Amino acid sequence: MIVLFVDFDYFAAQVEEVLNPSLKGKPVVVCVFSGRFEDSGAVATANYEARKFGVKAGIPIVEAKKILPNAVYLPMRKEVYQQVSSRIMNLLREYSEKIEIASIDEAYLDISDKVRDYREAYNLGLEIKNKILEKEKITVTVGISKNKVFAKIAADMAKPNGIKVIDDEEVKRLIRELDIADVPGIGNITAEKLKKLGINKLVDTLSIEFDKLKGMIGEAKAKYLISLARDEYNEPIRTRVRKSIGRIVTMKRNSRNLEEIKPYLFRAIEESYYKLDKRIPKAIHVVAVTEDLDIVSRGRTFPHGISKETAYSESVKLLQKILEEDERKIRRIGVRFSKFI
DNA sequence: GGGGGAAGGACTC
DNA sequence: ATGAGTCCTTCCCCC
Ligand SMILES: [Ca+2]
Ligand SMILES: [Ca+2]
Ligand SMILES: [Ca+2]
Repeated sequence: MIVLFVDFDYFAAQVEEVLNPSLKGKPVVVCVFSGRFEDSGAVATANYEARKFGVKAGIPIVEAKKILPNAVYLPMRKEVYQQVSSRIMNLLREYSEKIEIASIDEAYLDISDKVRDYREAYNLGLEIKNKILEKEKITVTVGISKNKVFAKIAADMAKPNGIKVIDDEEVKRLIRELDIADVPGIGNITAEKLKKLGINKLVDTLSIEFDKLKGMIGEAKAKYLISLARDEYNEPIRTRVRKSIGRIVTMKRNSRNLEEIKPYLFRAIEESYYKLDKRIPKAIHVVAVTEDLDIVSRGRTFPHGISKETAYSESVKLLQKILEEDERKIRRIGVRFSKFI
């Protein structure tokens, strides 16, 4: 198999640049403002000028401003980047019927039956980068390898504006050399557990009693890493269909008071149903982030689809149930809908 | 034993 | 210390 993975460069910001070029070159920080106070919230994404100084996704906005007090700070415009994303995704479909849209800015393209070798693949990557640049003026990174995972690690290596190919021989190099912490799906919690077993590379998983491995990280993750390590990893490109839709907001102040949470919960439903857009959910979860940033939830599945009104009532029962079964305060409250008709 | 729903976890963009 | 969405584990009823 030959897989060509596409990953739009610092997407949200790059899109902000494209609508407003005068931003080119200046550090740009796109933010999600929470409402609690002046500048409360987090960084969603920053361009590379911004990134160069430690301003990256996930940190408080207030932090970023100490580091970069004269960078351009913009609020997230999800709906905009999404529309832009769609047109690009449409471009990529010109190059393969086998295409997995993994997220708003990630696509795996199975180009096995479209190129005869990697030389031809790299060329197609060049040709794709151009198509997008021509049509939308959005640069991207192309990663090419034998399975999805390495295709992405390729891109992780070549970004931004890059194109890299990890051949069958580099794969084995990486299976021995690459820090296992840089393996897609390995976060700190797991990375630690791995270090804790001496496991610092992919190869190491082949010389450790499976159960010792299973024991720590669990079956799926153990199998996943081992299969990667044995060069036997195959997950195929699949058209992806959303499995859930939801919305969680932050309350202006923390509470356990049912009627104070009520309105935040209701706006969340209103938005969720807007986004459902003619998809009929059978299941609903109310989801609260506790005052100490813990995440609690209560759900319910019906035998039938859920109307906005049933969503309203049931969500109160579910929020109520959350309250009944935890004595902590709520900080964010939201809802999530799944099991579509 | 293990299928299958609920709730928590961990990860990623 | 945002917001969104996914897959997996653990506990449990049940067959
Ligand atoms: Ca990415
Ligand atoms: Ca990206
Ligand atoms: Ca990692």
